[PDB]
Amino acid sequence: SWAQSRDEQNLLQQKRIWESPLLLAAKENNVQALYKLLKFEGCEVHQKGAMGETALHIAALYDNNEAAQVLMEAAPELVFEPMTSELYEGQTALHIAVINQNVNLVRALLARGASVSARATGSVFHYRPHNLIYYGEHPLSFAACVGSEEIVRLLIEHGADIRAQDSLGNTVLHILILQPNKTFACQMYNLLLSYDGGDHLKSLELVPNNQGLTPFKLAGVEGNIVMFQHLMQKRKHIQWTYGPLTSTLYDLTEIDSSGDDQSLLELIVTTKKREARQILDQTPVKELVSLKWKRYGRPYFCVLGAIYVLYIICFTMCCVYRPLKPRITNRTNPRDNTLLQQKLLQEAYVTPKDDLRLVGELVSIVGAVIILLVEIPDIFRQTILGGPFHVIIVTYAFMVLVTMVMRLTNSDGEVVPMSFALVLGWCNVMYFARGFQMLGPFTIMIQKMIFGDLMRFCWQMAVVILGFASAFYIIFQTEDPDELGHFYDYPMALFSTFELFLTIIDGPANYDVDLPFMYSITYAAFAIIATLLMLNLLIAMMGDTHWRVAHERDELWRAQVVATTVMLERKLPRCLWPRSGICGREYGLGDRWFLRVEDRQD
Ligand SMILES: C[C@@H]1NC(=O)N[C@@H]1CCCCCC(=O)O
Ligand SMILES: [Ca+2]
Repeated sequence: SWAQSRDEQNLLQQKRIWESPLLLAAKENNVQALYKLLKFEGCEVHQKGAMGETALHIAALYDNNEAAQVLMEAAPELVFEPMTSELYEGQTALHIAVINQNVNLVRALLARGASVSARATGSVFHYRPHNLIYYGEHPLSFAACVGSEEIVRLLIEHGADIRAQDSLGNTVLHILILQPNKTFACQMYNLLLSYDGGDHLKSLELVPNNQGLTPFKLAGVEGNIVMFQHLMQKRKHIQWTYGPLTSTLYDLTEIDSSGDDQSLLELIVTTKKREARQILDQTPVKELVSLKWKRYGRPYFCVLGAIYVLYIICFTMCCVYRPLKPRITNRTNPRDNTLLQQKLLQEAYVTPKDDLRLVGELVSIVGAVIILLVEIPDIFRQTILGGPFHVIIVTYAFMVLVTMVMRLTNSDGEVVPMSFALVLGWCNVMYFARGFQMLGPFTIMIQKMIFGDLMRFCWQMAVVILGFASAFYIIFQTEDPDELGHFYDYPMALFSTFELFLTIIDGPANYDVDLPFMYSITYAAFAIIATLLMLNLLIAMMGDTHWRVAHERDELWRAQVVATTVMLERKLPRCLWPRSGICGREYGLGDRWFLRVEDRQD
């Protein structure tokens, strides 16, 4: 493995230090022994250790300034020498002195003129999980991360370019946000901005990542609240202060739209980082997504919801009435348990009532491709948060097409693909349960919250039985209802599935008869979903009062509503859903869009 190798190497290095008396005296800070080695013997002062390190690199590790100065006085060319090893390719004796915050050694190394642009591309320095710290590749970046402002100043005085990026395209400002001590990195963040070019052109806070992220945008994705709040200070202007009230104005530039992915909100909803979800609760953002949902967001979800309900309830209205004929085959006693009256008329134009189902069948097709026309071109440019609605809706429209392909071929098994589209269409409309109110001046958790989680179940339950009672009816609409007639007509198919949803009915079972291939599959999935919804509901009934974890269930649901709010903003045209905030083009303050927020203090 790779972990053992460096563990072998770190142990291998200490051996060469123990062997090489120069490296040993450099580690032990033996000034008397060093003068014996370099002056009375002429030992290899260019002695490369096991990590390709010089005696000065060792003296820089263990803060031995006396021994380190002996190596520099007797050999001043060791300063420029970097370590040649693969794990440490690039690190010089300056990076070590900056890491250990040895101000006098750094002052002495800059005195002899050490390169402040020495990039350290060693394998141990890469931004990888096995590496504990990630400080970058330049000695200035090492100084900012250790919090030594005195070293930072000394490096800038020697021309340390603050605009320098590492291999991952991160400037020194990006690296500070990734450090744990965000409380202390805020102070170090301002110190580097003071050395900026002072021009509107080429601002260091505007320099993007290799993945196209500025220090602002990265702080939101990384979930660094203190850096995000700090960065917000220079992104807002206070209009006025009227007693307690303070009407501030937020820039709202790198936090909205006008980009394929140039948008912080799209990054928060798609990240695998759980910490980043706390960003959209901040005081320039929690007002934004709330206004996007309160108007234009909440109504269009119900409009598209009612359309999708009428779409699915029509597809079922055409599924309940399908071609019916007796089995017209003497094969009713061969396999006597057989009891099918299979029916595929496959060409009937009997149109007193079939023209009504003919136009309905075309609605089921033109919408399924429309579902594909709004989902298939979206997969090319996938995270559920967010709901698996998108995954379930595309397979539904895939099933309607298969049922269409199962038609025009008269395949005996057109019940199998038509059944999967029934539950996939309905179970997708329980995804429409999220809505109503997400406002929260007071994040309210009481009896209202238990009642809130119970009504989603009633919505989830009523939807599930509609998708499965219609399914169970189709399966047994063909068979003979004299034996196992739990679903002989639609009102009894619902009442049976309703009863079976609560496990009161024994469940349709008959063993002297052979039942269709679909009943065992559908009822097995029915028992799992029906118990999970009852099991999931039992947690919400208790997970609301035992602790403030109701706020944890609440805040994740808001992120689901916010993730849906960003979903309704991509495919919808521009004539609807106007842009958030107010533009800055006459009145003159643009060319950005600003959000007006006023708060009160007590
Ligand atoms: C101690 C080792 N000896 C040495 O001369 N350089 C190494 C420094 C170790 C730093 C490893 C930083 C990391 O985990 O990436
Ligand atoms: Ca029973």
